[PDB]
Amino acid sequence: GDTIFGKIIRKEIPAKIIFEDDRCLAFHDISPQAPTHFLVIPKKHISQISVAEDDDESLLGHLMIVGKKCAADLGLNKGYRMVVNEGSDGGQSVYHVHLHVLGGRQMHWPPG
Amino acid sequence: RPGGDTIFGKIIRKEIPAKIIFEDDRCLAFHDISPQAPTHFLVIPKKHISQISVAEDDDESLLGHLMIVGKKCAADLGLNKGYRMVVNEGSDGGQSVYHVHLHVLGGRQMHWPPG
Ligand SMILES: O=c1[nH]c(=O)n([C@@H]2O[C@H](COP(=O)(O)O)[C@@H](O)[C@H]2O)cc1I
Repeated sequence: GDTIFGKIIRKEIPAKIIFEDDRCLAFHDISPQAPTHFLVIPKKHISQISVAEDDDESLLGHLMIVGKKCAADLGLNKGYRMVVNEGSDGGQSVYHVHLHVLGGRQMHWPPG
Repeated sequence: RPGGDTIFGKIIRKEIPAKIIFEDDRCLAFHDISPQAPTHFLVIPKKHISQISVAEDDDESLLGHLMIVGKKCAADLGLNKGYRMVVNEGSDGGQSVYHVHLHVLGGRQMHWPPG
């Protein structure tokens, strides 16, 4: 879409890509908050989870299954945290839906 | 007792009381007993899955449904400034109940990093 994540999807700027298929992309976060911190994003430009449609359900779930598989591939056998931010209170940094996966350290509570 | 004997399995079968927000055939949303934000609820599948690391490929629609229900409930609860969704996986995630669930937190500014 019209965000930096759109540019990454279109391969116009670099990112360290972990996995790709026909409908999503996983890549390491440029500002990592844990020893392992990556994103899984849909190629479809959904700007934020609050405007996702019902028929996007399987796609959103796909982001989580891809996140699961990438986490295992990156050796996160002790677990991890998945995060989706919505809007200003959620601290959403880019208006393209993205699933964070963080691990490689103890995650704490509250989650921000 | 379909769904198992974790506290969440029991909540699904109405054996333990909870403050329910939304219910359909696939999931249940209820308020967290130890809220970490002014609004803090959980969305859980009625199907018992212990954690994300063992979810099946065909669980995709269900997992997405948790997020769609999470976002709909957030709107119904007036979280118009946004919110954060969280899944805690395993020990490093700090998981305490091994029945998959999505947290939805809002009503205050959430901070970075997310724990
Ligand atoms: O009866 C319960 N009701 C609850 O709402 N919870 C919450 O479920 C969460 C369990 O921790 P976890 O890290 O998400 O697995 C935590 O936020 C608890 O306060 C835990 C139990 I046990």
